[PDB]
Amino acid sequence: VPFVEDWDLVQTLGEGAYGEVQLAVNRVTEEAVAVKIVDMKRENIKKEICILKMLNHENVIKFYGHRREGNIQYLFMELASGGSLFDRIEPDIGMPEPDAQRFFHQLMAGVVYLHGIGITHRDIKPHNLLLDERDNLKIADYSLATVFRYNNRERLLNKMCGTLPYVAPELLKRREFHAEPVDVWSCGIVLTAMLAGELPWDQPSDSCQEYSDWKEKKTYLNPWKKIDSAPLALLHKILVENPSARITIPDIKKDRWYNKPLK
Ligand SMILES: CNc1nc(Nc2cn(C(C)(C)C#N)nc2C)ncc1C(F)(F)F
Ligand SMILES: [Cl-]
Ligand SMILES: [Cl-]
Repeated sequence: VPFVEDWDLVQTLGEGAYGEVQLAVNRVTEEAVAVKIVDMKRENIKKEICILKMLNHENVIKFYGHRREGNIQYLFMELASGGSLFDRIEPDIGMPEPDAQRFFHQLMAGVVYLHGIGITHRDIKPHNLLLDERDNLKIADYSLATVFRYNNRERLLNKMCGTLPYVAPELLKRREFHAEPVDVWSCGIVLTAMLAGELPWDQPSDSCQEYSDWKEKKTYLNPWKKIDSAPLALLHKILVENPSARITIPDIKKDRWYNKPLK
């Protein structure tokens, strides 16, 4: 069992490009945390750490601190012992609408927070939405995150990143684009996944027939026919091709389904 000072690395929680995340248990105190390990031999991590140190909100993963030990960086974060939203989505089914609604509220709270400190996540998807012991959602993984507002001045993005089934269509079609509507779009694909247990398209290019079908309002197809009319009216306002016409988070919060009592 590997270790870092007082911590035993006791279980793999993920292993992408950026090394691994380990469940770390302090041998003295028995405190459990998550540790991201990056082998710097294999600028970006300077940025990630700077962003992580800004984050203070109940629906965003907390940063405890980092240790360099040669080429290895250790990033200590809050453990979400519930695991991911990904694992609460039953393929082809989704989850009960009240659970989807609660998670969507928490995801909006997290995203409003990040946007309000001028940070865009840029890869919102169920893999990056983690659950604490009380099933409170946490936005995780700030490795693609970036500043879109500084000194109250917005900067457009030009870098293409994210995950194709979650990316907004402007990110495939425009030289430059606003950060906020991209994160809103991916929230709408997450909501679709939660209510239908299915992603609607490989990517929103109109070389993609499922995306054309949606633009032509063919909601008698999957995944849309699994979704009640109320949450579907919200998805009609989120999954809008023109990012200037797309609903903003203030207006999501006035949506009928958003405010519908459910249990
Ligand atoms: C993957 N990163 C993180 N993971 C957790 N918790 C957690 C993830 N899993 C999955 C299902 C992915 C597995 N294996 N299971 C648990 C208990 N907490 C925090 C992080 C963090 F901070 F590094 F994002
Ligand atoms: Cl699947
Ligand atoms: Cl899914």
